Amino acid sequence: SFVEMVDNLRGKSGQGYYVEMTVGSPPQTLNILVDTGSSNFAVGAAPHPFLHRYYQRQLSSTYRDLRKGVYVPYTQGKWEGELGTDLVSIPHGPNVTVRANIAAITESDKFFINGSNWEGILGLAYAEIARPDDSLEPFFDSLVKQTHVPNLFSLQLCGASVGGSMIIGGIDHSLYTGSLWYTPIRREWYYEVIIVRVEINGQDLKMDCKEYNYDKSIVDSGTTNLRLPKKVFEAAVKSIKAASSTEKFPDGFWLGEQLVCWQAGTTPWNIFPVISLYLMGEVTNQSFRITILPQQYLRPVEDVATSQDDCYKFAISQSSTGTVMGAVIMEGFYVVFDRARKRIGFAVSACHVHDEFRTAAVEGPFVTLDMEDCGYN
Ligand SMILES: CCCCNC(=O)[C@H](C)C[C@H](O)[C@@H]1C[C@H](C)CCCCCCCC(=O)N[C@@H](C)C(=O)N1
Repeated sequence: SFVEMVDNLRGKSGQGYYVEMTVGSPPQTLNILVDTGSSNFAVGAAPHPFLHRYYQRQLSSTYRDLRKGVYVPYTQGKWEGELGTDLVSIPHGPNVTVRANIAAITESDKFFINGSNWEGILGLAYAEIARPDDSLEPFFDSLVKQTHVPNLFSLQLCGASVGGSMIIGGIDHSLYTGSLWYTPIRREWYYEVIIVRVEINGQDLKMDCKEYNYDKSIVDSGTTNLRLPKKVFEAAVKSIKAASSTEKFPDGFWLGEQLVCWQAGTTPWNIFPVISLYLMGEVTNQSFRITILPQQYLRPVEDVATSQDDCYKFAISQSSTGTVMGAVIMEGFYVVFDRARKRIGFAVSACHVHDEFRTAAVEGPFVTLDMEDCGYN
């Protein structure tokens, strides 16, 4: 019955993917951003200039107050609100209703996005990073505990105004090609993984692999960019600059501050390298790789002035809290969050954006010694 969940995600480029949900009795319809980088379910519950609608607790006969405040800070944006519970369902999801924790957002800062079309957030990671503490059961944990929905979900994020699929409770084999390759979930808090090697156009970065996971490496559908630790970010930019040196860039480009343009249909894709991220595999000394095309990390932006050119922003940015494999990474793949088996699977997506001479790929097996030493402690 997973066909009913195909294409249940929508969004605007760079503003997150959202799924339709209902909260309360009678059901109140809201668009909810799907965020594997957090663990709180929260909805706008008060007027806001960027919200077209919001959760009205007074209108729901099943709302229960928890008499507890909550605050959640993200990499960018934060909100505070009032905790409670209510009945929740997903129209284009499993035919079930659960009572879940809901944070009613009463104040926020740089969280809601003007014209994004979403009014709340669905944190899909584990209780350990839920606020105020890990006793606030996350939505998916409630879903699994109260229903027969199996303990896994998959995300197919399709780039260029954006769409995709969140298959709740399973894997839809019509959505990917080739084989699924699995990497262990290192610890159940974020969806934390271990990167064991990085190559750019086939050349190893030759860094200590701990640098790739310095702090941690996570998979986050709610982050646009590929975010890399300082040292790794500098090495990658140096390599990408060198490969594309024949062209001129405002250099504010490499910081994401300025966009670059080219005459329509003349973008020199060939001069931007592919990036291969090798992930720890399921068996001893085995890994696999996922390869990213420049069409993934050069995010297209509509030039509001002379719509005569193809303009792009550099979607690789520096981090101080570890690697984040955001939408730039996920959009090329079908990603399985196999919570039951503590693993994350990657396969080439059926909605992969590919050029004419290169192809995004998930390839294995590879042999990699001492993968355990790549995790940071
Ligand atoms: C409290 C512990 C959990 C905290 N988790 C996080 O902060 C994760 C890593 C980031 C979240 O996914 C947050 C989620 C944000 C609020 C909402 C999504 C907005 C759409 C895309 C916005 C552009 C973007 O790329 N935002 C990143 C920087 C971001 O902060 N992402």
